[PDB]
Amino acid sequence: SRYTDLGLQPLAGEWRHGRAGRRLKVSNPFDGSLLLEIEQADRDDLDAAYAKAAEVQPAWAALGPSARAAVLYKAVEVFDRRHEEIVDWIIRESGSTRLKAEIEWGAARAITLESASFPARVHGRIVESDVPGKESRVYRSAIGVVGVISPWNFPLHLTQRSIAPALALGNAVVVKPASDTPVCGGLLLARIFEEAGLPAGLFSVVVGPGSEIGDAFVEHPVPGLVTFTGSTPVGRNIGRIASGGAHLKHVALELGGNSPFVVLGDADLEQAVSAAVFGKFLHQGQICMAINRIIVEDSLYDAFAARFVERVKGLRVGDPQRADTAVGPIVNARQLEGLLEKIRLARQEGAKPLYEGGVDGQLLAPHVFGEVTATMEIARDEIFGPLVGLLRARDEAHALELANASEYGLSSAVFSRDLERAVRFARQLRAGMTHVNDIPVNDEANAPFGGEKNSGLGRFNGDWAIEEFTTDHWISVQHAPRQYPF
Amino acid sequence: SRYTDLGLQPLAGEWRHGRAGRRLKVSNPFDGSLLLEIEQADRDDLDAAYAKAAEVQPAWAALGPSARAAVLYKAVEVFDRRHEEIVDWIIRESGSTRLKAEIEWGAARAITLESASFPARVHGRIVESDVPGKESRVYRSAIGVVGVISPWNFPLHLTQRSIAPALALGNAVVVKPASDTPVCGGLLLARIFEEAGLPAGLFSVVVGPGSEIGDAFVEHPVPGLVTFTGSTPVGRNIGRIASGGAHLKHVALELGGNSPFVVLGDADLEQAVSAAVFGKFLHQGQICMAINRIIVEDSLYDAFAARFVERVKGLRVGDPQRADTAVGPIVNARQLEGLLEKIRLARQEGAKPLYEGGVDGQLLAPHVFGEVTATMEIARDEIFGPLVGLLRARDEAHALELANASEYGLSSAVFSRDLERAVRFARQLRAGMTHVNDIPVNDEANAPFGGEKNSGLGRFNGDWAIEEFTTDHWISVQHAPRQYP
Ligand SMILES: NC(=O)c1ccc[n+]([C@@H]2O[C@H](COP(=O)([O-])OP(=O)(O)OC[C@H]3O[C@@H](n4cnc5c(N)ncnc54)[C@H](OP(=O)(O)O)[C@@H]3O)[C@@H](O)[C@H]2O)c1
Ligand SMILES: NC(=O)c1ccc[n+]([C@@H]2O[C@H](COP(=O)([O-])OP(=O)(O)OC[C@H]3O[C@@H](n4cnc5c(N)ncnc54)[C@H](OP(=O)(O)O)[C@@H]3O)[C@@H](O)[C@H]2O)c1
Repeated sequence: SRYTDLGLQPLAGEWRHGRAGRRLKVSNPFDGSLLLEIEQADRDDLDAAYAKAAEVQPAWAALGPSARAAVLYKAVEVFDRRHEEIVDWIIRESGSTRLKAEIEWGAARAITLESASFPARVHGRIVESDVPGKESRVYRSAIGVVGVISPWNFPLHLTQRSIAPALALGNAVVVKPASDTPVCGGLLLARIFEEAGLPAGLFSVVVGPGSEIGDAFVEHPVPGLVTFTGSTPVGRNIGRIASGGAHLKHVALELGGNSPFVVLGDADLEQAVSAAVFGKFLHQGQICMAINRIIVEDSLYDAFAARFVERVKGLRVGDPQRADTAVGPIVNARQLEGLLEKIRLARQEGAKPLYEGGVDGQLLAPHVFGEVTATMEIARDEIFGPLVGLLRARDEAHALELANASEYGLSSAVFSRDLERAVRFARQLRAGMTHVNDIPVNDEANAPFGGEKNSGLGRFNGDWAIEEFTTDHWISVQHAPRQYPF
Repeated sequence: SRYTDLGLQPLAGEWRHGRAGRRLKVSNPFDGSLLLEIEQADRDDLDAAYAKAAEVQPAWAALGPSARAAVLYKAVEVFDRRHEEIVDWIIRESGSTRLKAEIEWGAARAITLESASFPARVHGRIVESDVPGKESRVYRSAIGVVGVISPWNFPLHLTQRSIAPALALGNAVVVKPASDTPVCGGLLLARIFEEAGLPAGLFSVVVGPGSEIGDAFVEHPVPGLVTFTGSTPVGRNIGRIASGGAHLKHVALELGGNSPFVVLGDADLEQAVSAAVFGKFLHQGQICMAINRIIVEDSLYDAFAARFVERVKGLRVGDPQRADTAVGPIVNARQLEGLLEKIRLARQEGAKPLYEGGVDGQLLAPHVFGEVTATMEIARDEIFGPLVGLLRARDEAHALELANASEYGLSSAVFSRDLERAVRFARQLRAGMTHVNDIPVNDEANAPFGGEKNSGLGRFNGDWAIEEFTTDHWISVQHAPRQYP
């Protein structure tokens, strides 16, 4: 029995329509078929969602660790039971290929399972003090209410990466998902957590335009933390509100980044090309960790830029429901326009085209470019699409200066048969994550996930998640009269 | 022999005059006498300090932990050798009581000593991976260049609390001190670290008007991290630039907090009143931790008030250089004017005046108001002064609502003889730190230090300092080829 009545949004403990009087139509990117229609959430709905989350969170925190962990374990069972249902929703709503939808399902399933162990793992500290009679204590407790903003690209995994740890550690959450993917934005995650036995009021979804309710979501005096994943222009506005607005709160910001792919002269050129193809065209380039630009040492550029285009030509563009589809449709119209503008600017700027696939409706084929410079737009800005530019490098020093020439280092990759040469290069990269002899699209559950420069505030996953979604309360207890100088 | 030529600032590896063309006069708040004159730094000076710091930092980080720790240990020796000179500087520049200046010297010494252990403690992680043939490495490294903005109230301690951990962990630091206290704002510390053997260009001090160069200081692309301790309006502007600016960097914020001091009915009255007097009137009230609200259960309220007022009358407002003096001059006239307005506003609000002390030049005697309510400005806003309001609570539950009814919660105190009830109450407090049967003003090098709500972003000291001033880099190495679908 598949979930029905998806349009109703969990709001302050009950499933009801929003009161904005405005409707959001959720459509399939591939064919345009309407999937459902949602009565959008109000500013009063948001205040109610937060207030109820505050009211029922202490009861959730007061539950013992096994009780909260049981909900997370039960959530894993549902993930298995509704596996095709979950994957099919990812495909139809976000326009993900079937094979990406399976990868996203497994990533979200893994962080849920990983989060289940967190109630047993978190602990406080007992500290020795010089003051006679003074005992110093630190309690580790849940923040309270976590507001979570979710992007369209990987809407399920990226929402679940915040709320699954946050809920396990005794927080309550309010999710504001992307308007293009409100269902895989935690509307379904809310349904899954309800099935898992999550008490009502701890998980609320507010569906509305981030340009209209977003400021109120981050400004709100209730949430102690706001996590975000998306664009740098919006992440900047979110940070400026949360760190400069009326009510201050922490922020975890994962801005998009500009993953460089560095192929040094002594690289295994087959491995490099295969990694470059998969690490670019998984999800049609719509990944924050997708490689943005490929930088090959000159003594190997032509070999790479030739085997690269060979294999790019062999990627099947088409219907995402098929397991053999590599490239599916682009998520919406404006995003497709922005990538066609980028292709036109790459010609305007002199980049030699090596392959122009077509554009068939919402299906945009790969568009490879070579002889690219660091100042070209296709190299400097983040492309959430099947666009790639190839950059020629002389010395490895030039590979390193080219790779660091981006303002946001999130992830990166460097290829060389000499592992020590590759690690020293990777230590020189101003990015939070580098993968040697592998793709930059990686996210293991015990591994720190976050950015540096203009793409990152904070770290997720594992012990980094336990620290992110809790707070430390220093409590000193004086067991004897302290003598004061006046 | 004592430090001379203290107006020269360390910019880009050289001690030189600022290029701004405006001269800054540093004057004793108590008498108005001039300590020294500084040629202020312009934006070109700021660019040079950041650029040199980024240039010399990798060689500093490349050095072993013992070498960097050795500089921290030698700096502790300078702290002991120049102890009286440091305390004298704090008294004259900042208007501090000698007793507070000794406290600040001790706290700054401890942070410097504690940081010396940090280079040995930093470590990376090796993590198991499901992907076959893949080894996952997490490298902990220095951030790079750290920008530090220091307030005037505890300039030497609050600068060193960021400076000493960052330097020990391999970072380079650029410090913008409060214009009222540039010498104890890091000019003194830069001399101390130079004497300790810190290489040139690793530590720069930029002295300029906050309205003139402050935005450029936070805006700059070089610093990986910016730390601020000070007022909430300025912290909001710093947070708005760093989180929202063209170049994005982490910010650690310490913003002034209305700190609740709660006296429950069973509390030992002598201890509470003594803690309230010392907690409030240490350094004339100009502490982030200092009490802003005293909340007492109604049963004990009237008894607490009389003891507090009677004790406050005892405190001597006087020349800060004397050991016996408890209340000293307000740091500057602009600070004094606002406190006088807050006093007058509190009468307009309808608070009963329990004690009204004189104002004589910069010295402002204690002012105590009673029957305060939460909506009043004296309770609502933090006051960096010898001003306190007393609030009446019907029961323990009402006291909890009063204590938590604050936009910002840095520190708190709860007094009750029953420790379980006090700790239970303490957990409910919306603060980073709570002290049970003790003053709210407490800083411990091992203990975490920071604020909640509109009072703080980030934590300081101990393992928190190690996390704050280092960045983790996840590097995964493929030893066997991995298949791609
Ligand atoms: N993971 C990543 O790094 C990542 C992810 C997605 C996109 N991007 C980049 O961003 C671009 C796409 O931009 P976009 O138009 O889709 O927006 P976006 O920044 O991708 O939006 C992400 C989320 O933020 C919301 N949002 C938008 N304005 C907001 C505001 N003022 N306050 C709060 N939330 C707000 C959106 O909700 P509404 O839809 O209701 O506004 C959405 O749920 C692409 O160029 C791509 O490269 C990066
Ligand atoms: N300052 C505090 O620690 C504090 C704490 C609690 C309450 N208050 C309240 O706030 C008032 C006093 O505040 P204040 O203005 O004297 O202290 P402040 O300016 O907040 O001092 C903090 C530091 O920030 C600098 N600064 C100012 N504008 C800046 C900017 N745009 N960017 C970067 N740095 C900037 C200041 O340098 P300059 O000195 O060169 O301007 C100073 O070194 C009083 O009403 C008091 O009750 C203050």
